[PDB]
Order: sequence, then C-alpha cells, then structure tokens
Amino acid sequence: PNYKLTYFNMRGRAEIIRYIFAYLDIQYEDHRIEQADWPEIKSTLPFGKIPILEVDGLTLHQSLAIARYLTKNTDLAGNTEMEQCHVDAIVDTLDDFMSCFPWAEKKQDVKEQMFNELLTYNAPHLMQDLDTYLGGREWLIGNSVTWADFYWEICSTTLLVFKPDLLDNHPRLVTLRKKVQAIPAVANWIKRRPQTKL
Amino acid sequence: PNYKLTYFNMRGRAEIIRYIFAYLDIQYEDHRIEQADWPEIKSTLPFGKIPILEVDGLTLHQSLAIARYLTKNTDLAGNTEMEQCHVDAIVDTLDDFMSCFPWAEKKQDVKEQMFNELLTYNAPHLMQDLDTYLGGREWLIGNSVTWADFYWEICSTTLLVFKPDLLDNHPRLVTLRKKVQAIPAVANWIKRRPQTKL
Ligand SMILES: N[C@@H](CCC(=O)N[C@@H](CS)C(=O)NCC(=O)O)C(=O)O
Ligand SMILES: N[C@@H](CCC(=O)N[C@@H](CS)C(=O)NCC(=O)O)C(=O)O
Ligand SMILES: [Mg+2]
Repeated sequence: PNYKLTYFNMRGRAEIIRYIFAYLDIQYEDHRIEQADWPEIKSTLPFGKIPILEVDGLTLHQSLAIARYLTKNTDLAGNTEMEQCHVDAIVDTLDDFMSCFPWAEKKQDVKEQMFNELLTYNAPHLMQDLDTYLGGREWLIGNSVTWADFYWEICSTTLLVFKPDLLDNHPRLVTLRKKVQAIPAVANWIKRRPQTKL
Repeated sequence: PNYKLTYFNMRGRAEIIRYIFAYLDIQYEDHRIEQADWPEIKSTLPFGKIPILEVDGLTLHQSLAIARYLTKNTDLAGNTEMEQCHVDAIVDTLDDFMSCFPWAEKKQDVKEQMFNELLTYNAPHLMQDLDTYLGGREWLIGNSVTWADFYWEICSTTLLVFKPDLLDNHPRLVTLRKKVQAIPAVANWIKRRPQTKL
C-alpha cells in the first residue's frame, strides 16, 4: 500500500514506526507537522492523537498498535506466539515508564523536579529488571533482533538526554543499544533523520 | 494449556484476561492475592508488577500482551491484520486513559484533583470520540465482537464508579456495554465473580 505517517518533527512516539519502515526497506511519507498545523490536523484524527498511519486511505492510530501491524509476518515480530507475547510485554513495560513523565507540564520547575525524581528513584529499578531479563543474551527476545530491541534503543535514547549516567551500572544494556544502532538500515536512518531533542 | 492468573482480588487490570478465559471456555486458576503477601511474591516477578499469567510453567506479564496472546487465532482477534490493528488501537486508547488516573497516589489533594480533572474534562471527549468511532455499527471493530468490546465494557464499568453520568449523552455506548454483558459466558462470569469496588 501507500503509507503516510503523521507526527510532529520529533522522534517521540513515531520513531518506532520509522525504525520499522527503515529496517524493512519500506517507502513511506514521513509527514512532520508543526504546532501551528495541529488544530486543523487534530480535527481529522479518530481519538485526537498522533501518530497516525494512513494505509491506502484508511487511518490507523496508536504507535504500538501500528508498530505491531507493520511487523506482522516479518522477522521483527518474534518467532513464536510466546515470543510475540514477550515482545509486546517488554514494549508495554518500557512504554508504561515513558508515560510516567510529565512531558506536557508547563511549570518548568515542577517538570524538572519530577523528571529528576523519576530518573533517580524509579528508573534504576527498571534498569535492573531489564538487565536481569536480558541476562547474557544477545537480544531481549529470541535469537535475533525484534522491535522490542528497537523500542529499548529509542526509549533509552530519550532517557539518556535527561539522565546521562542512566546505564553506567548496566553495560549489557549499552551493548544492546549499540547493536541496534549498528544494524545497517537502522544506522542509516539514525544518521539521516532530523536532529531533534525528543 | 495449564493457566494460572495472579492478581489482587480486584477486577482491575486482570479482568480482561478473565473475560477472555470465560468467553473461550478455558479453565484456569484465578489466583487472587493480598497486599500482605505481596512483597513475598513481588520479588519473584520479572518486572515487579501484576497481573502475571503462568502458562504451562512459563511466566507472562503485561495484561494486554497476555490478552492478545490468548486471543490470537480466535474469533476475538479481528478478521484482517488491519482490523487486528484497530482492536489493538482501541484497547491502547482505553488503557492510556485508565492509566492516567493516579490509582496509588498517597497525596490526597493531587489525587482528588487529578481524578476530578480527568473525569470532568477528558472523559467526555473520549466518550464522544468512541461514540463517533462506533457510529451505528454493532461492535467497535468489524462485524463481530472482539476483545476491544470486552475492554470497553470493563473500562466503562470502572469509570461509572466515579462518574455515574458518563454515558448520559451516549446511548449507543451503553447499548454496546449491554451487548457484551449479554454474551452468555460473560454474563455468567459477571454473576459469579467476586464483588469488588474496583
Ligand atoms: N499511546 C499513544 C499516545 C498518543 C499521544 O498521546 N500523542 C500525543 C503527542 S506525543 C498527542 O497527540 N497529544 C494530543 C495533543 O497534542 O493535543 C500512542 O503511542 O500513539
Ligand atoms: N501496564 C501493566 C501495569 C502493571 C501494574 O502497574 N500493576 C500494578 C497493579 S494494578 C502493580 O503491580 N503495581 C506494583 C506494586 O503494587 O508494587 C499491565 O497492564 O500489566
Ligand atoms: Mg500502554
């Protein structure tokens, strides 16, 4: 089909979709809107939220729903129904934590305090749980890369902006990031994508 | 398969799994724990959260990952890949909203204020978006019931505890709740499940 992804000019919640299209070598329109565009665009959306992916004229929404759709019947999905469950579960665990952050908080002092508390008091527990889950394995699930590995690299990239030492006790989680970033199609996307804070 | 579900004695995030088991007529251990014996159990769980489902000795986590695993290759999944994406997306839209509520927030003042703000301002927008999405159709996705309709019924049941007038302007959403509740296997489970507030 023809694909049109609509999101802000940010990695954010679209980036997982962008990595999947890159890895699979699938062409798509990467439509990046400005804030000034938002009201007009929002009025068309099913639940007033982006990203959305238009597929031959039909709208999909929810970043992870779309990610899962794009990876079905590909080597990124997980090799068994059980492993597909593990992929989903790891992704939702990461997403649950990312959703704790007050990204829309206007009071900058309150926002900063909350970010620093989450990254200092809460994040280390998740990092240890992830490290223990990965153990000595090459990838989070199965014997080959899945979109859970991609989501780890995406989420950790943003977390590292606010907490540079996040992974100083977890070299195995850094190695995993590096392994994702070394995949040629992914490396190419990372190199060429617009440089945005988030 | 041999299934053991572990959660609190609460509908909460386990209820969607319980509906799927009931609808599919699958036998399982409904293991309900208390906060007293939690830290014993918590330390053994992969990411320190419940629900978990043990399948033939193997542990799965994340309620929606589990729900999806159980509905794969059943009539509850959605009839095309695109429709399966729609199911997933509705479920995450509902979950995103339910997860905004600070359920475990001990600072009484912010909890009361947040609940009130989500229910007064956000909830009516979501109800309008859902009603518009449903339109005149019988089920949320496709021509038959999916686990997205189950999740609607479950989420709305909890929202109605806090906002009884939630669906005053949305008869079609109430009709959908009743259609789910009238499915014999679901009806039976609703009748026999422990009566909890949440
Ligand atoms: N869980 C959803 C969350 C979508 C979401 O909340 N998107 C934000 C932007 S990142 C949005 O559209 N907010 C509404 C607004 O900006 O008015 C997903 O991953 O797609
Ligand atoms: N998105 C996860 C949420 C898991 C979660 O946060 N569960 C809560 C209970 S509803 C929990 O285990 N909290 C940790 C604790 O009580 O220490 C899921 O749906 O499984
Ligand atoms: Mg989620």
